[PDB]
Amino acid sequence: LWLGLRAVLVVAGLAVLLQLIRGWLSSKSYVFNREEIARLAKEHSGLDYEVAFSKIIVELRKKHPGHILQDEDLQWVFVNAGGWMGSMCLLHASLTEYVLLFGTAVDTGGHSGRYWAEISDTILSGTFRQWKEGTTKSEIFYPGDTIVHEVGEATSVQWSSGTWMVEYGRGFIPSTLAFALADTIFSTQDFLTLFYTVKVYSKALLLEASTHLSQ
Amino acid sequence: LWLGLRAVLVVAGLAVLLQLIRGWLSSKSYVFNREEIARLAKEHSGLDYEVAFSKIIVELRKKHPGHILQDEDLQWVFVNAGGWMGSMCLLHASLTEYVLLFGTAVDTGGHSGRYWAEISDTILSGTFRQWKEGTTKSEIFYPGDTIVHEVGEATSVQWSSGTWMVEYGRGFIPSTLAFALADTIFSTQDFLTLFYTVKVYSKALLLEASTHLSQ
Amino acid sequence: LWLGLRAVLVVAGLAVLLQLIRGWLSSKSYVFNREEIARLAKEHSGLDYEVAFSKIIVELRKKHPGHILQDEDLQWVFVNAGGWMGSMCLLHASLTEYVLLFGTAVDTGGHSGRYWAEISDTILSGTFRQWKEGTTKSEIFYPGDTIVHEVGEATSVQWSSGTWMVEYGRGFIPSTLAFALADTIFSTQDFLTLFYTVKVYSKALLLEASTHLSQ
Ligand SMILES: CCCCCCCCO[C@@H]1O[C@H](CO)[C@@H](O)[C@H](O)[C@H]1O
Ligand SMILES: CCCCCCCCO[C@@H]1O[C@H](CO)[C@@H](O)[C@H](O)[C@H]1O
Ligand SMILES: CCCCCCCCO[C@@H]1O[C@H](CO)[C@@H](O)[C@H](O)[C@H]1O
Ligand SMILES: [Au+]
Ligand SMILES: [Au+]
Ligand SMILES: [Au+]
Ligand SMILES: [Au+]
Ligand SMILES: [Au+]
Ligand SMILES: [Au+]
Repeated sequence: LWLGLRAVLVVAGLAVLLQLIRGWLSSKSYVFNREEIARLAKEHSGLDYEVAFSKIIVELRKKHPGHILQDEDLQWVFVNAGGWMGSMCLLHASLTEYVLLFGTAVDTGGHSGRYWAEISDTILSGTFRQWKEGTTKSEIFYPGDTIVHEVGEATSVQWSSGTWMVEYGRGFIPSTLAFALADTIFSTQDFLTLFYTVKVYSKALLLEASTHLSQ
Repeated sequence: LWLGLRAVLVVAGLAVLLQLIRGWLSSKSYVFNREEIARLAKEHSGLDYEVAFSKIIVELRKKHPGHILQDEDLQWVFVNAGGWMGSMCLLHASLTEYVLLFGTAVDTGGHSGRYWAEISDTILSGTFRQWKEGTTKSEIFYPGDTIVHEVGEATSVQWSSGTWMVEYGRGFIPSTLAFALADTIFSTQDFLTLFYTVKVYSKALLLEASTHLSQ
Repeated sequence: LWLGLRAVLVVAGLAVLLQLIRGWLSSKSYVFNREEIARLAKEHSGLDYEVAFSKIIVELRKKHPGHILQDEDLQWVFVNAGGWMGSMCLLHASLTEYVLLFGTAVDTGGHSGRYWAEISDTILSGTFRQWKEGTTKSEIFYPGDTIVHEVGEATSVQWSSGTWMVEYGRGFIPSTLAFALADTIFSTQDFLTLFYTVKVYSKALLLEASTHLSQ
């Protein structure tokens, strides 16, 4: 049973790390809340979505200083995952929370991904078709609506050519990256997009760590 | 010539297993039939696809007792493959045959897959666009039609947001799994859906084995 | 230094090969021209795309004899890449240039791929939606238009059910293959299509090498 040392170690480490991370997540104080982002995004859920982006970033920097990236560190990064393709503008990210502006300028759709995070999306423009698991019918959501993709849930997502939304996620953020880059690794092979994603996540993490040091 | 032992061994094993499986397929008595399933689905291709599903499952359990899964073992499982995403309800499966209810509640499309099985789909609702290999034109099929994906053939499939059909496949069913789970491994990473697929296939195989023991 | 022998060798080989390939591309005469292919395709972008294909192939074989594959070596091969699925008819290909007739008979879309080649597409029929990186809006191109996918650029492409175009690429063609087969390896697993792609590329390379031997 000597070679079972590695297997027992892996099982015990997974159990211990799950216990630690889950207790942390359920006892951790959080910066943002889904209702906050939802109200902020629904206030600006209009036709013009670029002005909505600007106003939302301004409000977030006003009510949460030191937690939103500066304009210098902002860039739209492609996101290929689950068979769909969109783009993201990451405003805030940590090990447990993230806030971004997501959306697509083309018709896409695929698997939503099943990860260890709860994600709220408030549509600013476009249409969002969601197909829940185990059903045979889907629902369409319009600007102003907010869809909550809960932890462990898997749905089919679909977006029209002009869809843009504000997204807030809470959970274990690194695990979500494993999904968010899968198609980038095995389908698109856009290594520059992989670098951009890692770079923006690292910049957000460094901002969050720098704010903690001053406090 | 020890380094060449592995290559000769695998080639010989592949040839022997291919001949054995093909002789089995040419000698095996079959439970279902393509024309039978097509006729059964065509009987109700005028109804709501859920009513059609109910009546088809009832008729299958009547005409083939001991070969269709119990309602307790029935569940809709997502299916991501070839760039498309749908869902399945597996009613019967063996090493050589399978019967299921397939379809999507979103607009999808992709590669049909090229495997060692013949697959018949009878559309109950929606639209089914098929693009055969080597051509520059596609064809759309409507409720009541039956599409035959032959062995070794590869086409492009596309389905609208409300498409549902009855599907019967015959051949070497395990050979298909490599395709039916590929996107689940490298794109969606939905290992829970992979577990569900393995679970329903194992339940169908165990049902088929249990029916053989009583006879 | 022993653990670094492989790493030092790989670094030196990559540097030497990059310099060699760049000096070759800078010191190589080219067979085709981007404006030439664009003009030839736009002159016939008013006909049925099959008649356009025929006339374009005739003109290419007239103005460039010995560089376009014979009709016996021409076949439509499926192309699954970046999440989209179309088909190609390769007319000319070398290590530095390629000319083909691309398009899809289904509605598809995905990642354009980011490789080391500049690619011009002249739409003969259908519609072509392109979404550039860093932007929030896409543009639609119609028959007669020419899209230039530059080196290092990454976009989102989308095509309607009847889209067909003439495509000319120049750069390091092998670098593109890594993209053009990703979905074929990890999603569709249509290894017969992979064989067809390798076969047509090898036929084009052998034709181009045979033309050099006579000269
Ligand atoms: C995200 C793309 C949305 C496209 C909107 C198409 C107009 C409505 O489409 C309908 O939506 C229903 C539920 O979603 C589907 O079940 C129906 O099949 C479909 O006709
Ligand atoms: C390639 C498939 C083209 C389908 C055309 C659908 C009708 C056009 O649709 C419009 O096209 C614009 C251009 O990107 C988008 O910005 C808009 O969001 C979209 O509504
Ligand atoms: C699967 C959903 C299909 C949507 C129906 C679109 C209306 C018909 O669309 C037509 O069908 C033809 C055959 O497929 C295509 O070749 C044409 O390009 C397309 O215009
Ligand atoms: Au941005
Ligand atoms: Au932004
Ligand atoms: Au079911
Ligand atoms: Au069912
Ligand atoms: Au051809
Ligand atoms: Au052709």
